Amino acid sequence: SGAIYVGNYRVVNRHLATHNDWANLVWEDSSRDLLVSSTTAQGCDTIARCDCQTGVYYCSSRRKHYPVSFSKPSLIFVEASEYYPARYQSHLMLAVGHSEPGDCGGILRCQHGVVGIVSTGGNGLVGFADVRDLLWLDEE
Ligand SMILES: Cn1ncc(C(=O)NCCc2cocn2)n1
Ligand SMILES: [Zn+2]
Repeated sequence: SGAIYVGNYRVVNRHLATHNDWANLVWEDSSRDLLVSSTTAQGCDTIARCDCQTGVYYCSSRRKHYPVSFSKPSLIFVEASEYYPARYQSHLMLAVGHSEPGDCGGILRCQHGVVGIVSTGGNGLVGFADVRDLLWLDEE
C-alpha cells in the first residue's frame, strides 16, 4: 500500500483505489495502473521533473529503502496478477530489486523529488509507474 500526496491530490495504484478515491476522482488510467483523487488537506510530496535513472524506493516487505538504477518509462508486457490479466502496461520503469504484491504504492524518488510508485514485481524485478510526465499534479 501507499500513495503520493502532492497539493490537493492523492496518487495511488488504480488496483488499490478505495470507494472514497472513486467518489472523489480526478483521473484514472488502467494501462498505467494509476488513479488520482482529490484531498481536503494539502500534501507534502513534491514531484520530480527530470530523466533520472537512479533513485531510491521503499520496500514494505523488507522495511527498507533501496538504491536502484531503473529503465526509462516504456510499454512492457507484464504477466497476469490477481488485479490484471497479462497485458502491456505503459509508462513503466523496471529495476532489479525485491518486491511482493503488497509493496505496491511504495515511492521511488530521485534527487529532484518523487518519480513514481511500485506497481509490478517478481523474480528479483520491481516495476514503477512513472508520474513525472503528469505536469498538472503541480497546479490547481
Ligand atoms: C511489486 N509487485 N509484485 C507483484 C505485483 C503485482 O501483482 N502487482 C499488481 C498490479 C499489476 C500490474 O500489472 C499486473 N498486475 N506487484
Ligand atoms: Zn531526478
